[PDB]
Amino acid sequence: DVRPPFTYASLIRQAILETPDRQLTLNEIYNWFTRMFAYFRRNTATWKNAVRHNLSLHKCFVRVENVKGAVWTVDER
Ligand code: NA
Repeated sequence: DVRPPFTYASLIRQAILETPDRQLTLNEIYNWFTRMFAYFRRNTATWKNAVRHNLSLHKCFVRVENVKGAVWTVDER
């Protein structure tokens, strides 16, 4: 009841599922976080690093080498 149950993974997942193409570059994911949250626009080193590790470590986030540039997707199972 102090904090919502959100994690970086669930927020990254909402950002990817909110787009019609269901894919986002790391930079687009960054801009989504800065649009959504006022604090993320202020200070940047710690949260951007957490976002990168969540994309990398979680198997449900898949990096696709799209010809226009690498994008991140969600692949449950
Ligand atoms: Na991953």
